[PDB]
Amino acid sequence: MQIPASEQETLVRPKPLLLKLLKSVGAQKDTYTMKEVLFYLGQYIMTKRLYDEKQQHIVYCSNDLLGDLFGVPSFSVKEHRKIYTMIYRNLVVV
Repeated sequence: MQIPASEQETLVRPKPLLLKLLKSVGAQKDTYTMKEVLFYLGQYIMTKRLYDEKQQHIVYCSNDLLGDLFGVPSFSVKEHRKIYTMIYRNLVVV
């Protein structure tokens, strides 16, 4: 999957669990862009050290609310379509 640059500007309203996670890294607001959603989720992952780089580029989230958000115990960061789908289940396009 290749995500076009224009999609970074897509306006979305997070559902409550995603909003909860976003508020731990960014300002709460009514609407976000997908650029913001991806950056903030990435920042959440990095700050909490959920990304294991050397364990086959895997994010581990079984002990974290991120796992509740996505409904998986872990995922490969290379699985872009799976990730993007999991994120989109937790928001509404404006």
